[PDB]
Amino acid sequence: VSPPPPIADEPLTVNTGIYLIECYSLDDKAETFKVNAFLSLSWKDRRLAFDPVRSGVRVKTYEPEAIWIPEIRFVNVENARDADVVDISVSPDGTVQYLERFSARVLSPLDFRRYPFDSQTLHIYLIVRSVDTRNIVLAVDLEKVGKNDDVFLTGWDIESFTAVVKPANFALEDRLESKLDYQLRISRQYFSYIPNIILPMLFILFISWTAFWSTSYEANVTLVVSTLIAHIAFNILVETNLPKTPYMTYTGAIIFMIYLFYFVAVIEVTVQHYLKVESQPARAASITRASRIAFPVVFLLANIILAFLFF
Amino acid sequence: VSPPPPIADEPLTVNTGIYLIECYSLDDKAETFKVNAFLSLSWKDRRLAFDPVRSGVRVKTYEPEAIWIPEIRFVNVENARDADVVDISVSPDGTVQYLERFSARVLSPLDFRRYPFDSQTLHIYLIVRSVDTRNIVLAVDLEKVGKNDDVFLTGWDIESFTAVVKPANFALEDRLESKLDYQLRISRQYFSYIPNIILPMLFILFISWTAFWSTSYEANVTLVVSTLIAHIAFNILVETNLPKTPYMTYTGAIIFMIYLFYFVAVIEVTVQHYLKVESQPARAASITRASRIAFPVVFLLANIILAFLFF
Amino acid sequence: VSPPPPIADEPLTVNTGIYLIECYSLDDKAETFKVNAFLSLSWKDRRLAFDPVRSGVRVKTYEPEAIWIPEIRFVNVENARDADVVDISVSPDGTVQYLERFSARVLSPLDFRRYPFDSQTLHIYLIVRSVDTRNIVLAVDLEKVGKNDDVFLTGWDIESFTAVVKPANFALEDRLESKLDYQLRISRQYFSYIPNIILPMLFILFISWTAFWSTSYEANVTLVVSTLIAHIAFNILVETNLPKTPYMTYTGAIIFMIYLFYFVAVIEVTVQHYLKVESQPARAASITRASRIAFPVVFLLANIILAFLFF
Amino acid sequence: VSPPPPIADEPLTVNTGIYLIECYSLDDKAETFKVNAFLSLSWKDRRLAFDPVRSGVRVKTYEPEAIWIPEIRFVNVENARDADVVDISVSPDGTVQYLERFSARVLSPLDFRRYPFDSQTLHIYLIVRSVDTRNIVLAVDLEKVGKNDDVFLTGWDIESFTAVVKPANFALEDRLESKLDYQLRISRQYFSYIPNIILPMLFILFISWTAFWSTSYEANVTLVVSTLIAHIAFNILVETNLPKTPYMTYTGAIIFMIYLFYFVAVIEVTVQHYLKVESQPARAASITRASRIAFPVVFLLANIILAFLFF
Amino acid sequence: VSPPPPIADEPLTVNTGIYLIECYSLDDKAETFKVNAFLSLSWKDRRLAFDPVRSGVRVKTYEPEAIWIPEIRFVNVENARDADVVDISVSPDGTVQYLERFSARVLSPLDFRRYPFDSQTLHIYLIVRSVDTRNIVLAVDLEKVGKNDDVFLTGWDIESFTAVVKPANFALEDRLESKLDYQLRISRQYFSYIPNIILPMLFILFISWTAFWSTSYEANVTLVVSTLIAHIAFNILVETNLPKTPYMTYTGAIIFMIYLFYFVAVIEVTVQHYLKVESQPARAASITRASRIAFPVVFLLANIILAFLFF
Ligand SMILES: [Cl-]
Ligand SMILES: [Cl-]
Ligand SMILES: [Cl-]
Ligand SMILES: [Cl-]
Ligand SMILES: [Cl-]
Ligand SMILES: [Cl-]
Ligand SMILES: [Cl-]
Ligand code: NA
Ligand code: NA
Ligand code: NA
Ligand code: NA
Ligand code: NA
Ligand code: NA
Repeated sequence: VSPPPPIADEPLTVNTGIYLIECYSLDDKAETFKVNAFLSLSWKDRRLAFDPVRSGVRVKTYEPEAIWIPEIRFVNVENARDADVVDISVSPDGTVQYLERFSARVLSPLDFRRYPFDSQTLHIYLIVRSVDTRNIVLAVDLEKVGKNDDVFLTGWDIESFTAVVKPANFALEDRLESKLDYQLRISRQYFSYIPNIILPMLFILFISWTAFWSTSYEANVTLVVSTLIAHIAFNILVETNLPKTPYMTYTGAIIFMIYLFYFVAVIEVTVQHYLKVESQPARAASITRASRIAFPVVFLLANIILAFLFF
Repeated sequence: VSPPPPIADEPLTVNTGIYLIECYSLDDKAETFKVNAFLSLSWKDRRLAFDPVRSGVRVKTYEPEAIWIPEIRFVNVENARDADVVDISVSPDGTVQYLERFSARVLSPLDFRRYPFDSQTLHIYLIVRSVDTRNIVLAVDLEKVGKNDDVFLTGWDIESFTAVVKPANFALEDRLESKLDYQLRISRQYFSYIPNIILPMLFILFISWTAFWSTSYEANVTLVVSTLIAHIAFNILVETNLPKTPYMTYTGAIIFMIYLFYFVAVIEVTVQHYLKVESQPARAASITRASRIAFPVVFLLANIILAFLFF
Repeated sequence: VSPPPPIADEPLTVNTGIYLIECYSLDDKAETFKVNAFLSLSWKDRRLAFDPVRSGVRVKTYEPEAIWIPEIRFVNVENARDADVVDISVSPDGTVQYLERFSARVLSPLDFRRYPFDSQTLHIYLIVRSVDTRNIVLAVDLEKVGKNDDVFLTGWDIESFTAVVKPANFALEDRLESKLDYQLRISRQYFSYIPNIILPMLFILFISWTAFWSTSYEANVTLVVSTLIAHIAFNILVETNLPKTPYMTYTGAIIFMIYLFYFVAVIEVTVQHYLKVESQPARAASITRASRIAFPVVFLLANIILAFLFF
Repeated sequence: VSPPPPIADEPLTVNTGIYLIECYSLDDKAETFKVNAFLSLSWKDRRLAFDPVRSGVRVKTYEPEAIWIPEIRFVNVENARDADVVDISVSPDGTVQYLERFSARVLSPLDFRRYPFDSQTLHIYLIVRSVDTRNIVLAVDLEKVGKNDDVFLTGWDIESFTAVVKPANFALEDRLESKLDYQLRISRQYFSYIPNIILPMLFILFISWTAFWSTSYEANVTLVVSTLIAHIAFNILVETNLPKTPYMTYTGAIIFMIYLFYFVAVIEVTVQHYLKVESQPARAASITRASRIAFPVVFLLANIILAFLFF
Repeated sequence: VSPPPPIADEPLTVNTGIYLIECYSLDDKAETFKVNAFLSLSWKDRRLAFDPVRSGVRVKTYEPEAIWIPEIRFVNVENARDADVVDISVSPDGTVQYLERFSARVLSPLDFRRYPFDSQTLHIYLIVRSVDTRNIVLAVDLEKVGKNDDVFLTGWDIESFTAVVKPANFALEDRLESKLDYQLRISRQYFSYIPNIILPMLFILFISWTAFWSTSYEANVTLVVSTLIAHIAFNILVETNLPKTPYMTYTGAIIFMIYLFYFVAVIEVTVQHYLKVESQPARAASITRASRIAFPVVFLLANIILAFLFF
């Protein structure tokens, strides 16, 4: 088999469409997601023209091996897609209607800067390489682009699934390549992070601040050190759900900042004890009373600054 | 091969059945379950009809490649099913009896609102796409729907395996699609959650309340802070067995509420110490004595409210 | 190809045998084990009979596709077995000797009631479905049932590998099915549980009982609470190696009971301190002295009761 | 195709060789290792003999399907090897030279008695089953046994890769079987265990012994209990890297013994406090001073005894 | 098919090129990385030469089976590459242009000495084995070596992708082997290690040094022991992201050194308490005041020494 011949000198247009059936396993650490979808392809092959009068049938059904099929691949996939041909329908003029159902693990970079209040644009890049006899170009059939109503991505809200209609045509290894960008817009369901991570982290921090209403050094050391250890546990828990980033994430910034609050609280607790042993409790009382206001105030202002810089 | 031709204009009815052999790996985080079952298919192909008295044979056995077989797929599967054809039998009138044994990983959303006292309806969606020559519709042969007595799903009780007899017929990408809903009703075996999570979580909370019978601030801080850390460990353990939900689960609600009880207990312990240092122990005694009743009473009432809102 | 015709009306007997080469990956949580074995099949096919004199051969070798072979399947497997045909030999009377080497992941329920001092009976269910032409029945060739001397299952002792000679013949989807039960009896190597879990768990519990020889409330709170946290860690460790069961396991029962001992120890420590503060130490001394005997005695008797109920 | 006929009655000798290209993933828990190697096979087939003078060709190249090839398998593999034929060459006398590149996951038991200062002998068992026409025997071509210079097994030192030249010939299921033992000798790189596990474990134990220079019961309880919890963490960490063994490992023996030292240290701390409360500090001082010498001395002697019993 | 015959006695030159499409999953523990790339091959086959005038074409497109193709393999891969042929083109003089898209898991040793401020040279080794008929040698077509601009390796910066132009020609089992070294230079994005591991580890260590401004032994024991436990948690966390090395890593050296600082801090805290109990506090004050300077000074100098030895 060889590609369809050009009537003039034009490239062969392969109309494409992706219909999402299932979306699952969005792995934040791996920056991957699994997809199960329909891939529709359409091109004119005049060598397959037929008379419905002679053949009896109005539409011809072919096996993939019997006819020429464009070598369509995905750019951003771990391994080649697991594909099963559903139908190959050829109409009298030679217009081929190809339909396959596929499953693939897609590589798509994620921006964690606003985590867990982040939104992402997942990409599925469709590609075709031009052959010697003729250049192959990709197009989007908007009528064949969509998603099933039941498509759910655990821990995410699906906003839209659209395609950039204009392909990216470029030279690669002395041949033309036609690339299409299918975009799946999603927003993270931040809900569960509030009762599971955010609020427990705030509770332990506020518990450490009870040391500002205590003169007992040994109880203060227990309050600040124990809650710090619990904060380390939450820091470790958060970083297990995330990849290592060359930038600070919103959660990472708050988590890091809270360490400074624990560190200054230890200094205050140390300074307070030192002065009381030195028979200067009036002075220790001034520092402790100021800390009761300073710690929640500086914490509120620093969080307003952080929220502003990130959102 | 081509589909059987219609006698009038009727769609081709493909009778279906699923017989469960094995049910395993219900993954709560992934919202998947693995299945090993028999898939039975039945349709009329008049081009295959034969005389019973002339032929001598009452049934004719065909290889899948020798005859036309409807392209039956599962909607909610990770990858295409691993299938092996068991038998193909044709009766004199041309009624085809198809049987295959398959294995598949099924995507089925789970409602965790009542966890670990939750019940689920797992779905297996059967689908057929119509051809240009004729429309293909699915039907349920109730005699061929069932499950093996030995079918066990670890940590779950299997209630029923039924099929919604009426298919969901709809247009998808300019062709008819016939969808059947096979439902596997299950209820969670909550047993183990009681001695492993619920009771140990209650024991540590009740241990924190012993601080209401102690005047020792240093020991009280140790009691409330250490038990809170153990509660954080149980919160982390519970969330590792569950996916992130855009709603509160029953267990999640209790776990979150218990943090408030630890927080108020720290306030009480702080207030008690502060008053004793201020030479007001008669007062600290009134707050401590009230706390001995208030804490278990508010805990009981809040749990009755939560159980009512969730069940 | 079609099944061998009956001389009278008798069912076709397929003699079976399983020879274990490798046993590995017994997953307690998944209730699975992997197997690598020889599967031997034997049946009479008169159509393949030959005379040794005119043929010059005492035996005839065939390719699987050249002759009829019974569709033998495993009931309790995750996916269909990975099989490679080793040999197909035909004797003059048409007696076929089939041999394949296979690998499979087997689903077999485990009884954890006596864990880690439990014994299991793993099952490998062989099955054949009858055809319209004739009924196919399975039999056991005891001479072809066995295991390699080097067969080792990590963390387990292999007792026996036998087959229930009488098949379970029953109707499934209007066709008769012949099922054989191959049983692999194993006993858990409990050894490592003693120095790694049992003894460390007993040491921390006995350490909490040193509080009965101390009047220091602050030190007592530290002793009981810290060891309880270590007991929670062991409870979590044990439950990670086990699936969730709708019954109590022997280890689970001891682990749960130990929480009650920690809870009563906290009450004793609280009662002791309360009385001392109330200027009643003579009385606290009576409760503490009684606890020194009561705690180890009640622990010994409760363990005798538990061991009796479980073994 | 059929096997080469014997000139007299001799068995067919299949000369073998394994050349290791890659060694990776030595899984201690699973007792497996992955291998990527060349498998070389050589045997005489007189039916393939040719004249080198008239043919003008010294060697003939065949495709696997064109000639008879012995069914060579591995005994100790999870699944059948993933093999690709590299070359088949036939000399004028009919000597066939077969070469394939394969990858396999090998099951090989490990002796953990001396862990992490252990050495292992990994096995790769080559096997051939005799055919009815003739007996097949295996041999080692030492000229075709070896390993690539770059072969590295992470966390291990590769000593040698040799083959036991004499095959193990035995009857299995009424046929002869010829088995070869390829041995890969390795020694564990214990280096990292010293700064990561051994020394931190010794530091915390020596920190618990500072309680022998303290009269403060509350601080002593904190010293011994906190370090014991850290020892439990190291015990858990060590057991996660190891399978469960029906014997004591060297590390396991030390870890278990250290618990006894923590237990006796708690007794000493309890006895010391009890005597001081009883107004007997002169006596408590004698026990504490003796403990300062006894604890490190008994620890040193017990470790010498353990090292002697294990090495 | 047979290899192209030599015009004189020259070896067959196979020009190669690798164009990286995707780089993902750099596993530090496994010392592997996954790659998705184009593999280009070019060689002269005179038997395929044609006249452009006579044929009416300037290029000839073949199927892989129709012509001779060199058996090109990767040395350092887990399993054989997953490859799909994209195009095969023949010029009039018999110059073959082969293009395939492949995916492979590559084994490449990593030097962790400078972790997490390390740089690596990942290798992809291309190999060809000579045939009895002729010697095959590999070459690099620099015009066909490169990478896509979007190629990202999570947690790493990609510096360059170059090839060592001269192959490593050597004998392996009496046949010439031609090996090419494709090098992917990467540098670790150390950023996240600073707020997640380095700084929290420094904060807890500096918190342990507050004990040098405290005379309270019980609070000092709590300060040093609790922070040491948190340091053990960070040591465990770091070692889970790394394989076991027969050398010290930069992070491993700092982590190990910090244990010595905790150990000496416990000695100081013990010595201080012992002297105060012995009625020698003036002396304890001299040791404590010296420790306030000695600990941060020795820590700074030891870190300068370590940074110098490692970088
Ligand atoms: Cl693809
Ligand atoms: Cl399917
Ligand atoms: Cl099977
Ligand atoms: Cl094999
Ligand atoms: Cl390869
Ligand atoms: Cl050489
Ligand atoms: Cl050569
Ligand atoms: Na084609
Ligand atoms: Na068909
Ligand atoms: Na304390
Ligand atoms: Na057959
Ligand atoms: Na062959
Ligand atoms: Na070829």
